[PDB]
Amino acid sequence: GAMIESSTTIQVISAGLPRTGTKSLKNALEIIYHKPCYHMYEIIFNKQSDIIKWQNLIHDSHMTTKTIAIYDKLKELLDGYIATTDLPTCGFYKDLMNIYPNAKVLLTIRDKYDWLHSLRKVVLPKSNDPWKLKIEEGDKVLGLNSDFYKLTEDSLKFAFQKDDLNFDDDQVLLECYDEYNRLVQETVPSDRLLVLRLGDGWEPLCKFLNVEIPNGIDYPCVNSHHQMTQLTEQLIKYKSLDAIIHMFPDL
Ligand SMILES: Nc1ncnc2c1ncn2[C@@H]1O[C@H](COP(=O)(O)O)[C@@H](OP(=O)(O)O)[C@H]1O
Ligand SMILES: CC(C)NC[C@@H]1CCc2cc(CO)c([N+](=O)[O-])cc2N1
Repeated sequence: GAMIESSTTIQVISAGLPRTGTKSLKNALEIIYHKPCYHMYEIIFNKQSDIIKWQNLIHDSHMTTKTIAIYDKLKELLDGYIATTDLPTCGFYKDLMNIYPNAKVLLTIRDKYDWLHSLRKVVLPKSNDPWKLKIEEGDKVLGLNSDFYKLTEDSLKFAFQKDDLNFDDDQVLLECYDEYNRLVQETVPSDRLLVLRLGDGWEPLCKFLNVEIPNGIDYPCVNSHHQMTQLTEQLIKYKSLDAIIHMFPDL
């Protein structure tokens, strides 16, 4: 159809948790809107200076006048982006809805056991898993320290609305997953919500957003734990991102 001039502001709020296809969705939204989408990748590879701001925001966000100060920081962080996905943003979906009243909301979901397994390989390995040491070695190469891991934990706790959380307990996480997804579908008006199951592809997304399907471009399939294992190993081998970045065309 016709080309229209789209506003550069948050148009889509994705409430889906990490390891539910948020990076493919990030890529898909950038393909559609030709402007950046927020993601943890954005923080890691472009705005590491944002880490302390999100930490500060989450610190303050257990609390009107205080709220507008929070909302204004949210707005600042997201300036120039057309959508949000993944931690740390997904836990703020209700506030993002107030701040951007004309934004639509997405929920990415998948089989809960697949989600947990993926989360253990990439985001939250058990502390006694030898792989955790490899993840940490690789993360140092990227310039990520304990503050980054703190942001991940605090933003997970914030999304799950838990004051603390036994990260090593699979049953706890599985139940938090189910409750989170459930709560989203109860909070957001069905008029304003689309639930995307992994594998659903362009069609239901583009219909929701009133856009044509990108011509000839397949719906992204990136950020598998196998690919992330390969990246970790390469990072440890070459000791830099820029030495290997050409081998991971997604980034
Ligand atoms: N188009 C697609 N179809 C099926 N699975 C997809 C997909 N895009 C991403 N995924 C899966 O979504 C997960 C990544 O999610 P996220 O980007 O939120 O971290 C990965 O799961 P696995 O680790 O099980 O392979 C990846 O395989
Ligand atoms: C060793 C190296 C490969 N680590 C980099 C990866 C990149 C993907 C990723 C994604 C998330 C959430 O999307 C989190 N997270 O919020 O913890 C951590 C990481 N870490």
